[PDB]
Amino acid sequence: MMFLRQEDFATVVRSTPLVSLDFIVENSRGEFLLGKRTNRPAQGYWFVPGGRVQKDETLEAAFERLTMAELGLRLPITAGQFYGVWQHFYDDNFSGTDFTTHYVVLGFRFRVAEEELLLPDEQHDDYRWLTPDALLASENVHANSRVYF
Amino acid sequence: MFLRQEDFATVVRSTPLVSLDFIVENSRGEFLLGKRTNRPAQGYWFVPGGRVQKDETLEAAFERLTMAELGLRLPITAGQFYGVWQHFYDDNFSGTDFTTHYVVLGFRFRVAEEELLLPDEQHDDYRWLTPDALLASENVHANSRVYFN
Ligand SMILES: Nc1nc2c(ncn2[C@@H]2O[C@H](COP(=O)(O)OP(=O)(O)O[C@H]3O[C@H](CO)[C@@H](O)[C@H](O)[C@@H]3O)[C@@H](O)[C@H]2O)c(=O)[nH]1
Ligand SMILES: Nc1nc2c(ncn2[C@@H]2O[C@H](COP(=O)(O)OP(=O)(O)O[C@H]3O[C@H](CO)[C@@H](O)[C@H](O)[C@@H]3O)[C@@H](O)[C@H]2O)c(=O)[nH]1
Ligand SMILES: [Ca+2]
Ligand SMILES: [Ca+2]
Repeated sequence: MMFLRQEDFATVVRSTPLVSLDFIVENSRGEFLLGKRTNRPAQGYWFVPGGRVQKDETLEAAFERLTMAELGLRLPITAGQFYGVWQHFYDDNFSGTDFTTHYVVLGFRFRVAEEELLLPDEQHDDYRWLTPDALLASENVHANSRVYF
Repeated sequence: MFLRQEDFATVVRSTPLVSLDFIVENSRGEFLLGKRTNRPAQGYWFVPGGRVQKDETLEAAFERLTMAELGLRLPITAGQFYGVWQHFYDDNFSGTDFTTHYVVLGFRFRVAEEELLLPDEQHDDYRWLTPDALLASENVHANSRVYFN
């Protein structure tokens, strides 16, 4: 009912906007975390960690599930600074190139201690901590992440 | 993308809707509520608002929805962003067999009553209510009352 069967997720992505939380994650030196995405959309691009909110899931609960899933560290929504509403449009989707993906995105910024994360490998094949100037200069960082800086 | 009934049902069953709610003020410090004829929140006084469609920008949705809800097209620049809210209902647009979930973007703006053309498709009556009056009535849905808390 929350994590959908692929068939139902496909209908959802084809038919309506997804709602996601994007995390602008700072370290103690003022650098920010980007992961190199292994899944579509934005496959192969460096992107901020984040993910979609599920059916009947509160934003408070989603924030905890997603920080744990993306960073290996569960944080409460009270730790985040609301960072605006954004919109991400991609010509492809998780399953291929047959339809587009649309996210309405809630940004949240917060600082962590790098040593306390347990970065997972399911959705990203590499992670880097970059300065705003550095990430803004690279076309390998997706435009939808660059705009946060 | 106005979905056929089958796919709207699958969408509502499976994922949050994204909507814009309008906190609309007149020249008397009163706010517009309509008595809803559709589920969810059927039969309650509620602020005007509606869902964002697939591949529709928030800017375009604001124009479409102000026109559809108020009879007057307004650009998103007319609205003052008024938070992210979450509405959970035990019923849905076509029955009582599954729940509806909205992630909601609120917008506040003032209008001249004589410039609106209030439609009758989704509401059977409209009133401009003071915060005190709307807070004192259980016929105003809790999800609208909280905008004035
Ligand atoms: N079967 C199934 N798969 C799902 C579901 N929800 C997500 N997935 C898949 O599970 C993986 C993790 O999904 P998320 O972490 O929720 O979303 P995401 O696609 O990483 O979203 C992030 O990246 C986008 C593209 O860069 C961003 O635009 C977005 O805001 C967010 O940061 C992805 O492979 C996604 O396709 C579901 O209900 N069912
Ligand atoms: N078939 C179909 N029907 C749709 C679709 N989108 C909306 N509808 C239906 O078309 C009508 C108008 O839709 P909206 O204005 O988008 O939604 P809503 O029912 O008004 O939602 C508003 O009220 C909720 C309950 O009070 C609020 O919680 C919400 O934020 C918003 O103000 C409603 O009968 C709704 O069920 C679609 O893609 N396909
Ligand atoms: Ca993710
Ligand atoms: Ca409506």
